[PDB]
Amino acid sequence: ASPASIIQELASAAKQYENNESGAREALIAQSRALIASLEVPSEFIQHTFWSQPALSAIVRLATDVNLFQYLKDAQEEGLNAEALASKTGMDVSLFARLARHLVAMNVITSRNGVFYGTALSNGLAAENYQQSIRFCHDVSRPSFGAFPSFFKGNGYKTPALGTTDGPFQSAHKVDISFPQWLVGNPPYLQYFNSYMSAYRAGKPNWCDNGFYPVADRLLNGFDASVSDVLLVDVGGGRGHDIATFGSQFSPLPGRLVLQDREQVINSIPADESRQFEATTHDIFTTQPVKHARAYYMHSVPHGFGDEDAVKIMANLVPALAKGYSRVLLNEIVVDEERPVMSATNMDLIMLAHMGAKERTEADWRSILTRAGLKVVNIYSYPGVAESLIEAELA
Amino acid sequence: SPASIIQELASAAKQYENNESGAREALIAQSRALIASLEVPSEFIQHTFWSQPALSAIVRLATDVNLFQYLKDAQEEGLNAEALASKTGMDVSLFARLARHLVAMNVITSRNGVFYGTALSNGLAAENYQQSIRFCHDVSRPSFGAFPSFFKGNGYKTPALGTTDGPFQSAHKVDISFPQWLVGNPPYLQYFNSYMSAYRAGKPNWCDNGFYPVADRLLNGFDASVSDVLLVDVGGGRGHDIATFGSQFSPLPGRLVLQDREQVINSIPADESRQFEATTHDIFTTQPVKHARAYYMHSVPHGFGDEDAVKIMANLVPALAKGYSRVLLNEIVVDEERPVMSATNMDLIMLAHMGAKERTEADWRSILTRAGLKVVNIYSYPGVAESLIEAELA
Ligand SMILES: Nc1ncnc2c1ncn2[C@@H]1O[C@H](CSCC[C@H](N)C(=O)O)[C@@H](O)[C@H]1O
Ligand SMILES: Nc1ncnc2c1ncn2[C@@H]1O[C@H](CSCC[C@H](N)C(=O)O)[C@@H](O)[C@H]1O
Ligand SMILES: C/C(=C\Cc1c(O)c(C)c2c(c1O)C(=O)OC2)CCC(=O)O
Ligand SMILES: C/C(=C\Cc1c(O)c(C)c2c(c1O)C(=O)OC2)CCC(=O)O
Repeated sequence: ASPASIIQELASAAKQYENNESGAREALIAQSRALIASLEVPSEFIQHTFWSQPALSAIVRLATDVNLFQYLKDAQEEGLNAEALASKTGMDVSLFARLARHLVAMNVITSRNGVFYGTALSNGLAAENYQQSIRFCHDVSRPSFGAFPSFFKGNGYKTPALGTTDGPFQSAHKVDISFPQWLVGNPPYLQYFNSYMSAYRAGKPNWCDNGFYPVADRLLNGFDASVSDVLLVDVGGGRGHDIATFGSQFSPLPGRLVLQDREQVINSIPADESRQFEATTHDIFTTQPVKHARAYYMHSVPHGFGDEDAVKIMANLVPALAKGYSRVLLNEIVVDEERPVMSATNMDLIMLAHMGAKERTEADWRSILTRAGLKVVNIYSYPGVAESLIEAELA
Repeated sequence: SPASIIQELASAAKQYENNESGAREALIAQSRALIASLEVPSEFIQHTFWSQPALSAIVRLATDVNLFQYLKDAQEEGLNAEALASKTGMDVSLFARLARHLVAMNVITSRNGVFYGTALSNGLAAENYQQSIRFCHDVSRPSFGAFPSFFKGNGYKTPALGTTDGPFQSAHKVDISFPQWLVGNPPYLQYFNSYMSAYRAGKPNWCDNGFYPVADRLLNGFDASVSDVLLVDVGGGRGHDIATFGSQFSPLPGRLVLQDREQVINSIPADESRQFEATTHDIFTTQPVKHARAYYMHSVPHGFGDEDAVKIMANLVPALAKGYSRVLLNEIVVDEERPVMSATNMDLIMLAHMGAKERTEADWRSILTRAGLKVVNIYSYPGVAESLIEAELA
């Protein structure tokens, strides 16, 4: 498509965004990027891909070491000049200004008259779960992507056969062990990974938001405490950000919210008597011990595993399901291979870089669920959201 | 506000359809400001730390399996995943997953299971861009990745000497300078020399119409009895910059002389249709070509510290003819009040390779005055990184 027709689509996406139409914000972002690629000459692509973005990753990472975004957030509308920020961060004034000006040029912070100002983006990155996300992404993920050309050249350009132990993660970090086992051995990145899961898709519609999955008519209507006093199980729910979101959307809750994850994750959950869920340890490769609950939910869990493991994860739910009663809710990307979206390719390559795994199409997922003993009732999606919601039941 | 940027984008769009200077670049910048006004922090994290590191890695891998060349030859027929996996020697599934990110990142296009090369991908199939990609992912990328750890360990100090105490040395585990690391790590010297023909390719040159007035300042008043040399390109690489000049102002009234390192000069194809003399010259020694009409440098002293940049320019001074010899310095002039990507890009490229920096107008004036030169005028062009600084004997 020519720039002229992208300019038209961009203006068409604009109106839809002003009219608050769902997904239009992401479509405005998409039309903006297509314009840039339609206008850039090859030398500008090279500078942006290989200079701006690597320097941007490095400076954003460095900012978490010197409290930069926290300082700019605190300054609110007054801002700080390079002399005041260098003093607070303990940095050479000239080095700071050169790194800060790239953040300006990269649209992360702003600057008027030698004063630097925080933005909505940088004030958000000042929160501690984004700070650890940044560290994880530059310290753990970046070496793995950088190893892609030499690793796949060294392995004959093959998909990782075993997955978890023969992927580019092992080669970049020089270990024989899997990504989950590496986290146990390399503090503080397990803490960084666990905080990072409350951030990697935050600020986007949840599966349980209006116009996505119908929680009230499918789960709440027909809830039967005489079958089980448990409303929802989040299997692999991390520190509980998703199940807590659910609790505040649908209170007063008629049944229990049960969180299951690894022992180390569960213990890292700070005590809180306003918390609406129970934090319990459970191995997803063991049979589900919470029986006949109304809903079993999974978000970004089996997409990190091979076919055999993912069928194991799903089939471990089967003994717990009450026929006609228990829903299985799978919150995962559904790849539409005829229409590659960046949100799908992003997570796909992140799976390859960490778990040696991939994102699945609708046909792939149905194969997984059929062999597990389940079958799809409906699939739900939302404009602009990466994940789908797959409702399944006993086959 | 997003709505503000949306209106501003449409304004620059109409100026772009009118073919105005720098409008194409302003449309790109307006589009980037729109993305930043709309993206939530998680979207920025995914694009910065997932999309972009994966994109660089796939584009680098593509230079190992002839991807962009296969898609270029395909032209309008295209190639599906099975056809390209066979041609590249790759697993069909691995290839398809890597190519769909290139599609999602707008580098190639996909329709009904067929992949198509683009103007961008076809150009990247050319060997100087192929070697540019390899240099950037192999040499430049590890230096950037070391910025947090290196500056944390050195106390967040600007490198004190420049070329041997910077992130490049720490990232590549050597105690020698970047140029010497190239001498001892083939073929990255050859990759660097080809890269110097691509890093700013396709953007208007200093000599283009509306940029520097070459004919008025250089051709008019050219005097063979003072010297028969029209322009010396000092540090001009393999001569791409000086070849462009000769083809814009031919029939040339005087000689063109290229100057660079012996290793650069001896790698230039011998060519009868060549319009310039390829000669070896150390920029840290006195300029041996006397009284030429124009002495020109492009992206040369910006790689060096203040003391050495003064020397580089001052070595031109004993050769200049007062009232006749121009000094034309084609370098970025940083506007610290208006930080643009073109300057901050190359500034940190200097830090990551040379331990140096780009300079403001006041910075350059100090170097030229210490070298014994005075600025005549500074020329700039909308959307171009570098300025053209004309100077002369003080
Ligand atoms: N064998 C296992 N037993 C229990 N939890 C596991 C597990 N293997 C992986 N997990 C958990 O599954 C999660 C995958 S990351 C997804 C986290 C969360 N559902 C979110 O969407 O943000 C991690 O928290 C990880 O700790
Ligand atoms: N001491 C020296 N003597 C001669 N050339 C030198 C030199 N030190 C650096 N150079 C040259 O300066 C060049 C800087 S890269 C700039 C190349 C070209 N002017 C362009 O803009 O495309 C390199 O080609 C390098 O070989
Ligand atoms: C499935 C799994 C990890 C896979 C996984 C994710 O799910 C998500 C959301 C993310 C990453 C990742 O590698 C990542 O790099 O960015 C986000 C288990 C990990 C463990 O058990 O430690
Ligand atoms: C001045 C100099 C190198 C500085 C320099 C450049 O000018 C340009 C344009 C570039 C780089 C660079 O490091 C780079 O990494 O990407 C483009 C001399 C090098 C030598 O003598 O080998």
